[PDB]
Amino acid sequence: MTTPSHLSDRYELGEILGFGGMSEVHLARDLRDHRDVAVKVLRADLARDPSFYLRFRREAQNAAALNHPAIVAVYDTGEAETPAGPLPYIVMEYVDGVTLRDIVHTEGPMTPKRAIEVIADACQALNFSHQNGIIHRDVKPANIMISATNAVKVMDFGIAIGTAQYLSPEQARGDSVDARSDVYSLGCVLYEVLTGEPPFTGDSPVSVAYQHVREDPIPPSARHEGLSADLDAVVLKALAKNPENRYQTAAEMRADLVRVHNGEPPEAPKVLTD
Ligand SMILES: Nc1ncnc2c1ncn2[C@@H]1O[C@H](COP(=O)(O)OP(=O)(O)OP(O)(O)=S)[C@@H](O)[C@H]1O
Repeated sequence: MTTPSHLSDRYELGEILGFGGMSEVHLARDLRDHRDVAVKVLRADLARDPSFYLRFRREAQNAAALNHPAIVAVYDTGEAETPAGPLPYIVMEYVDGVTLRDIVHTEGPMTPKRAIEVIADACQALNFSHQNGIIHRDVKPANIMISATNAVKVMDFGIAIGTAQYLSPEQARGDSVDARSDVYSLGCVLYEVLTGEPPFTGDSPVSVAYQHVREDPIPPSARHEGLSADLDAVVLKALAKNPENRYQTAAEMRADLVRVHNGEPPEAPKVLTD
Protein backbone atom coordinates (compact mmCIF):
# COMPACT_ATOMS: atom_id res chain seq x y z
CA MET A 1 0.00 0.00 0.00
CA THR A 2 1.47 3.11 -1.63
CA THR A 3 4.55 5.21 -1.60
CA PRO A 4 3.44 8.81 -1.23
CA SER A 5 3.76 11.40 -3.99
CA HIS A 6 6.12 13.56 -1.89
CA LEU A 7 8.83 12.85 0.74
CA SER A 8 9.66 15.39 3.49
CA ASP A 9 7.94 18.24 1.61
CA ARG A 10 10.99 18.23 -0.67
CA TYR A 11 11.22 15.26 -3.08
CA GLU A 12 8.45 15.12 -5.63
CA LEU A 13 8.30 11.53 -6.88
CA GLY A 14 7.98 10.84 -10.60
CA GLU A 15 8.28 7.50 -12.30
CA ILE A 16 9.41 4.31 -10.72
CA LEU A 17 12.83 3.17 -11.96
CA GLY A 18 13.31 -0.18 -10.28
CA PHE A 19 12.94 -2.54 -7.37
CA GLY A 20 14.96 -5.13 -5.50
CA GLY A 21 14.35 -7.50 -2.60
CA MET A 22 13.97 -4.57 -0.14
CA SER A 23 13.41 -1.33 -2.08
CA GLU A 24 11.54 0.54 -4.68
CA VAL A 25 13.51 3.26 -6.44
CA HIS A 26 11.81 6.34 -7.92
CA LEU A 27 12.97 9.24 -10.03
CA ALA A 28 12.24 12.38 -8.02
CA ARG A 29 12.70 16.14 -8.25
CA ASP A 30 14.49 17.70 -5.30
CA LEU A 31 12.52 20.96 -4.93
CA ARG A 32 15.02 22.52 -2.48
CA ASP A 33 18.20 22.07 -4.55
CA HIS A 34 16.69 21.68 -8.08
CA ARG A 35 18.10 18.24 -8.79
CA ASP A 36 16.81 15.03 -10.36
CA VAL A 37 17.61 12.26 -7.88
CA ALA A 38 16.86 8.59 -7.39
CA VAL A 39 15.02 7.93 -4.11
CA LYS A 40 15.32 4.45 -2.64
CA VAL A 41 12.32 3.74 -0.46
CA LEU A 42 11.43 0.67 1.64
CA ARG A 43 8.98 -1.31 -0.49
CA ALA A 44 5.37 -0.36 0.30
CA ASP A 45 4.34 -4.00 0.37
CA LEU A 46 7.07 -4.84 2.95
CA ALA A 47 7.13 -1.59 4.93
CA ARG A 48 5.11 -2.78 7.89
CA ASP A 49 7.11 -6.00 8.24
CA PRO A 50 9.47 -5.40 11.23
CA SER A 51 12.28 -7.45 9.74
CA PHE A 52 12.36 -5.47 6.48
CA TYR A 53 11.95 -2.07 8.11
CA LEU A 54 14.87 -2.78 10.49
CA ARG A 55 17.06 -4.21 7.71
CA PHE A 56 16.36 -1.11 5.62
CA ARG A 57 17.46 1.20 8.45
CA ARG A 58 20.62 -0.95 9.07
CA GLU A 59 21.67 -1.79 5.53
CA ALA A 60 20.34 0.27 2.60
CA GLN A 61 20.32 3.57 4.53
CA ASN A 62 23.95 3.12 5.52
CA ALA A 63 25.27 2.95 1.95
CA ALA A 64 28.66 4.75 1.96
CA ALA A 65 28.87 8.28 0.57
CA LEU A 66 31.81 8.46 -1.88
CA ASN A 67 32.75 11.08 -4.48
CA HIS A 68 33.93 9.53 -7.72
CA PRO A 69 32.67 9.72 -11.35
CA ALA A 70 32.08 5.93 -11.40
CA ILE A 71 30.32 5.79 -8.00
CA VAL A 72 26.64 6.55 -7.45
CA ALA A 73 26.72 9.45 -4.99
CA VAL A 74 24.61 9.38 -1.78
CA TYR A 75 22.99 12.75 -0.93
CA ASP A 76 20.57 12.23 1.92
CA THR A 77 18.65 9.84 4.16
CA GLY A 78 15.30 10.40 5.88
CA GLU A 79 12.03 8.87 7.02
CA ALA A 80 8.52 9.92 5.97
CA GLU A 81 5.54 9.65 8.25
CA THR A 82 2.53 7.94 6.60
CA PRO A 83 -0.81 6.81 8.00
CA ALA A 84 0.58 3.28 7.47
CA GLY A 85 3.69 4.12 9.60
CA PRO A 86 7.29 5.32 8.97
CA LEU A 87 8.74 4.97 5.49
CA PRO A 88 12.52 5.19 5.43
CA TYR A 89 14.45 6.27 2.33
CA ILE A 90 17.85 7.16 0.92
CA VAL A 91 18.41 9.80 -1.74
CA MET A 92 21.09 9.25 -4.32
CA GLU A 93 22.56 10.23 -7.71
CA TYR A 94 20.13 9.48 -10.51
CA VAL A 95 21.49 7.17 -13.18
CA ASP A 96 19.50 7.05 -16.41
CA GLY A 97 20.43 3.54 -17.56
CA VAL A 98 20.34 -0.16 -16.69
CA THR A 99 22.13 -2.66 -14.45
CA LEU A 100 24.47 -5.35 -15.77
CA ARG A 101 21.93 -7.89 -14.49
CA ASP A 102 19.38 -6.23 -16.78
CA ILE A 103 21.81 -6.09 -19.74
CA VAL A 104 22.92 -9.69 -19.41
CA HIS A 105 19.27 -10.79 -19.23
CA THR A 106 18.02 -8.75 -22.20
CA GLU A 107 21.07 -8.94 -24.50
CA GLY A 108 23.08 -11.88 -23.17
CA PRO A 109 26.88 -11.61 -23.11
CA MET A 110 28.75 -8.41 -24.05
CA THR A 111 31.44 -8.24 -26.72
CA PRO A 112 34.73 -8.98 -24.97
CA LYS A 113 36.06 -5.41 -25.50
CA ARG A 114 32.91 -3.87 -24.00
CA ALA A 115 32.99 -6.24 -21.09
CA ILE A 116 36.65 -5.34 -20.54
CA GLU A 117 35.90 -1.63 -20.62
CA VAL A 118 32.97 -1.89 -18.22
CA ILE A 119 34.84 -3.96 -15.67
CA ALA A 120 37.94 -1.79 -16.05
CA ASP A 121 35.88 1.28 -15.04
CA ALA A 122 34.37 -0.70 -12.18
CA CYS A 123 37.96 -1.32 -11.05
CA GLN A 124 38.52 2.45 -10.82
CA ALA A 125 35.47 2.82 -8.52
CA LEU A 126 36.65 0.02 -6.26
CA ASN A 127 40.17 1.28 -6.09
CA PHE A 128 38.91 4.74 -4.97
CA SER A 129 36.66 3.05 -2.42
CA HIS A 130 39.58 0.96 -1.14
CA GLN A 131 41.90 4.05 -0.87
CA ASN A 132 39.22 5.70 1.27
CA GLY A 133 39.07 2.62 3.54
CA ILE A 134 35.76 1.26 2.21
CA ILE A 135 35.38 -2.36 1.06
CA HIS A 136 32.30 -2.71 -1.24
CA ARG A 137 31.29 -6.17 0.09
CA ASP A 138 28.43 -6.83 -2.40
CA VAL A 139 29.87 -6.54 -5.89
CA LYS A 140 27.27 -8.07 -8.19
CA PRO A 141 25.65 -7.36 -11.56
CA ALA A 142 22.70 -5.48 -9.92
CA ASN A 143 25.07 -3.04 -8.25
CA ILE A 144 26.67 -1.85 -11.52
CA MET A 145 24.76 0.40 -13.94
CA ILE A 146 25.62 1.60 -17.46
CA SER A 147 24.16 5.11 -18.20
CA ALA A 148 22.43 6.21 -21.40
CA THR A 149 25.73 7.98 -22.30
CA ASN A 150 27.59 4.72 -21.50
CA ALA A 151 29.17 5.70 -18.18
CA VAL A 152 29.74 2.96 -15.62
CA LYS A 153 28.27 3.64 -12.17
CA VAL A 154 28.82 1.39 -9.16
CA MET A 155 26.52 1.66 -6.13
CA ASP A 156 25.71 0.54 -2.56
CA PHE A 157 29.17 0.32 -1.02
CA GLY A 158 30.16 -0.80 2.46
CA ILE A 159 27.00 -2.57 3.59
CA ALA A 160 26.86 -5.53 5.97
CA ILE A 161 18.45 -10.60 0.37
CA GLY A 162 20.63 -11.40 -2.58
CA THR A 163 22.82 -14.06 -3.82
CA ALA A 164 25.79 -16.25 -3.01
CA GLN A 165 26.41 -16.30 -6.76
CA TYR A 166 29.08 -13.56 -6.33
CA LEU A 167 30.49 -14.02 -2.83
CA SER A 168 34.14 -14.82 -2.24
CA PRO A 169 35.16 -18.14 -0.58
CA GLU A 170 36.04 -16.11 2.54
CA GLN A 171 32.44 -14.75 2.80
CA ALA A 172 31.22 -18.38 2.17
CA ARG A 173 33.01 -19.31 5.43
CA GLY A 174 32.03 -16.00 7.14
CA ASP A 175 35.67 -14.72 7.39
CA SER A 176 37.57 -11.44 7.03
CA VAL A 177 36.87 -9.69 3.72
CA ASP A 178 39.23 -7.20 2.16
CA ALA A 179 40.02 -5.66 -1.24
CA ARG A 180 40.75 -9.13 -2.66
CA SER A 181 37.19 -10.27 -1.79
CA ASP A 182 35.90 -7.39 -3.95
CA VAL A 183 38.31 -8.49 -6.68
CA TYR A 184 36.87 -12.04 -6.63
CA SER A 185 33.26 -10.84 -6.80
CA LEU A 186 34.10 -8.50 -9.68
CA GLY A 187 35.75 -11.54 -11.26
CA CYS A 188 32.38 -13.28 -11.04
CA VAL A 189 30.69 -10.31 -12.69
CA LEU A 190 33.32 -10.32 -15.48
CA TYR A 191 32.71 -14.04 -16.05
CA GLU A 192 28.99 -13.43 -16.36
CA VAL A 193 29.16 -10.46 -18.75
CA LEU A 194 31.59 -12.49 -20.91
CA THR A 195 29.76 -15.86 -20.88
CA GLY A 196 26.17 -14.95 -20.01
CA GLU A 197 26.34 -17.19 -16.95
CA PRO A 198 27.80 -16.73 -13.50
CA PRO A 199 30.65 -19.10 -12.59
CA PHE A 200 28.47 -21.23 -10.29
CA THR A 201 24.75 -22.01 -10.19
CA GLY A 202 22.86 -24.37 -7.89
CA ASP A 203 19.58 -25.51 -6.40
CA SER A 204 20.37 -23.56 -3.18
CA PRO A 205 22.54 -20.77 -1.79
CA VAL A 206 24.59 -23.22 0.32
CA SER A 207 25.22 -25.32 -2.82
CA VAL A 208 26.65 -22.39 -4.76
CA ALA A 209 28.76 -21.36 -1.73
CA TYR A 210 30.21 -24.88 -1.66
CA GLN A 211 31.32 -24.45 -5.31
CA HIS A 212 32.94 -21.12 -4.54
CA VAL A 213 34.95 -22.94 -1.84
CA ARG A 214 35.76 -26.25 -3.51
CA GLU A 215 35.16 -26.13 -7.26
CA ASP A 216 37.16 -24.68 -10.14
CA PRO A 217 35.21 -22.45 -12.50
CA ILE A 218 34.92 -23.71 -16.06
CA PRO A 219 37.25 -21.48 -18.09
CA PRO A 220 35.23 -18.78 -19.86
CA SER A 221 36.37 -19.94 -23.32
CA ALA A 222 34.82 -23.41 -22.67
CA ARG A 223 31.42 -21.88 -21.83
CA HIS A 224 31.21 -19.39 -24.65
CA GLU A 225 33.01 -18.90 -27.95
CA GLY A 226 34.95 -15.86 -29.14
CA LEU A 227 36.83 -15.64 -25.82
CA SER A 228 40.63 -15.81 -25.84
CA ALA A 229 42.98 -17.74 -23.55
CA ASP A 230 44.35 -14.38 -22.31
CA LEU A 231 40.85 -13.60 -21.10
CA ASP A 232 40.67 -17.00 -19.36
CA ALA A 233 43.91 -16.06 -17.56
CA VAL A 234 42.68 -12.76 -16.14
CA VAL A 235 39.23 -14.07 -15.19
CA LEU A 236 40.62 -17.19 -13.50
CA LYS A 237 43.27 -15.19 -11.56
CA ALA A 238 40.51 -12.94 -10.17
CA LEU A 239 38.63 -16.15 -9.38
CA ALA A 240 41.52 -17.89 -7.62
CA LYS A 241 40.45 -19.54 -4.35
CA ASN A 242 43.43 -18.31 -2.35
CA PRO A 243 43.32 -14.48 -1.97
CA GLU A 244 47.15 -14.45 -2.28
CA ASN A 245 46.85 -15.93 -5.77
CA ARG A 246 44.41 -13.27 -7.03
CA TYR A 247 44.98 -9.70 -8.10
CA GLN A 248 45.97 -8.06 -4.81
CA THR A 249 44.34 -4.74 -5.70
CA ALA A 250 41.62 -3.52 -8.07
CA ALA A 251 44.40 -1.46 -9.75
CA GLU A 252 46.39 -4.62 -10.49
CA MET A 253 43.27 -6.26 -12.02
CA ARG A 254 42.56 -3.21 -14.17
CA ALA A 255 46.16 -3.18 -15.45
CA ASP A 256 45.80 -6.75 -16.83
CA LEU A 257 42.44 -5.90 -18.41
CA VAL A 258 44.07 -2.83 -20.03
CA ARG A 259 46.80 -5.10 -21.47
CA VAL A 260 44.19 -7.45 -22.89
CA HIS A 261 42.14 -4.51 -24.28
CA ASN A 262 45.33 -3.50 -26.15
CA GLY A 263 46.10 -7.02 -27.39
CA GLU A 264 49.06 -7.38 -25.04
CA PRO A 265 49.69 -10.52 -23.05
CA PRO A 266 48.35 -10.32 -19.47
CA GLU A 267 50.66 -10.95 -16.49
CA ALA A 268 48.28 -13.65 -15.10
CA PRO A 269 49.42 -17.28 -15.32
CA LYS A 270 48.47 -19.09 -18.55
CA VAL A 271 45.45 -21.35 -18.66
CA LEU A 272 45.52 -24.26 -21.10
CA THR A 273 42.52 -26.00 -22.74
CA ASP A 274 41.56 -28.21 -24.86
N1 LIG B 1 20.89 5.44 -8.31
C1 LIG B 1 20.03 4.83 -9.14
N2 LIG B 1 19.59 5.48 -10.28
C2 LIG B 1 18.66 4.91 -11.10
N3 LIG B 1 18.13 3.67 -10.82
C3 LIG B 1 18.52 3.02 -9.71
C4 LIG B 1 19.46 3.57 -8.84
N4 LIG B 1 19.68 2.68 -7.85
C5 LIG B 1 18.89 1.62 -8.05
N5 LIG B 1 18.16 1.81 -9.22
C6 LIG B 1 17.14 0.91 -9.81
O1 LIG B 1 16.41 0.32 -8.75
C7 LIG B 1 16.67 -1.09 -8.71
C8 LIG B 1 16.68 -1.64 -7.31
O2 LIG B 1 17.78 -1.15 -6.57
P1 LIG B 1 18.56 -2.22 -5.67
O3 LIG B 1 19.60 -1.48 -4.98
O4 LIG B 1 18.97 -3.44 -6.46
O5 LIG B 1 17.41 -2.68 -4.66
P2 LIG B 1 17.46 -3.18 -3.13
O6 LIG B 1 16.14 -3.78 -2.80
O7 LIG B 1 17.73 -2.03 -2.19
O8 LIG B 1 18.75 -4.14 -3.11
P3 LIG B 1 18.82 -5.72 -2.89
O9 LIG B 1 20.29 -5.98 -3.24
O10 LIG B 1 17.90 -6.45 -3.90
S1 LIG B 1 18.17 -6.17 -1.32
C9 LIG B 1 17.97 -1.30 -9.48
O11 LIG B 1 18.12 -2.57 -10.05
C10 LIG B 1 17.81 -0.24 -10.55
O12 LIG B 1 16.91 -0.71 -11.52
